Amino acid sequence: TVFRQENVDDYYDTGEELGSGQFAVVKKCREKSTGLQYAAKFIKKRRTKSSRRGVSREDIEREVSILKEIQHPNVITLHEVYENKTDVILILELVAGGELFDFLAEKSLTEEEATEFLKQILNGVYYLHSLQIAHFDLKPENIMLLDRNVPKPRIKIIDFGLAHKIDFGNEFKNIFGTPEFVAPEIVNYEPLGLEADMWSIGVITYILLSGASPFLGDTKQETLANVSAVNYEFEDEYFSNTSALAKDFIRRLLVKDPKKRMTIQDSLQHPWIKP
Ligand SMILES: O=c1c(O)c(-c2ccc(O)cc2O)oc2cc(O)cc(O)c12
Repeated sequence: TVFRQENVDDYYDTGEELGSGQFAVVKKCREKSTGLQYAAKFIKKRRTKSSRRGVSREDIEREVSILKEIQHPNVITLHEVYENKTDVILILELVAGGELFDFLAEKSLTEEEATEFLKQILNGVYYLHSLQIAHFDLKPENIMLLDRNVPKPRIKIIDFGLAHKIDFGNEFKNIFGTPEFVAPEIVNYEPLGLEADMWSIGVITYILLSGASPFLGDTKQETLANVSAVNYEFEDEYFSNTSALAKDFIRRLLVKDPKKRMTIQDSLQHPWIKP
């Protein structure tokens, strides 16, 4: 599939930088014809077949195809796609309140503040999983707030660079995100399904409540070793005044066997979550 090959600067003015990754930069922009504002992601294309600098077109097309499916308040939307010889440029929905990650660093949350975020994340993931879409890169850096200066911030899930459709209950591709948040099946190179995101959600919830990362070791390999061995515990110093029901929620997500792990529908019916 090809995209719009006009010069993006003919239609948009860029401004402040919003995000920056391995082969991509995200820039605030304004569409000339409407005055409406967006976030433009410039993804570097592969220049040769066997290269490792830039993103394969197969991966770019998978990501664009998944993004075009999305219309939900808790998930980022895609407006347009441009390309040239060097880049594919995604015109994405603008979210101006920064990462949940940096929001958390400004402060630990109460359980209520924790669940106001979590409920939105869960609703977003419920939408995604209903479309059989596995995100595979859920973490606080990939959760963006619309406005961080409100009591109950609204969030959107971003970064579908590792996302895959799961038409057969499981996928077996080259998939590997951030060690602190990846499920054991990812660490062990097993077939992956929607269950992996649920594990990530348990890690996120642990972090929201405690301000601590449950599997983090002194190095990437140690973290992965801890993940596979399910080497985590609720430290009394962090959780002594956290409800046992919140611990139950997390404990039912941080399960090694994906088949025994809570599904997104289960997580929504959990007493800690359910009204
Ligand atoms: O950092 C962003 C981002 O990675 C992404 C992003 C979204 C989808 C995707 O598939 C890949 C991305 O990097 O979107 C953003 C949108 C914004 O309004 C602001 C942002 O900082 C980002």
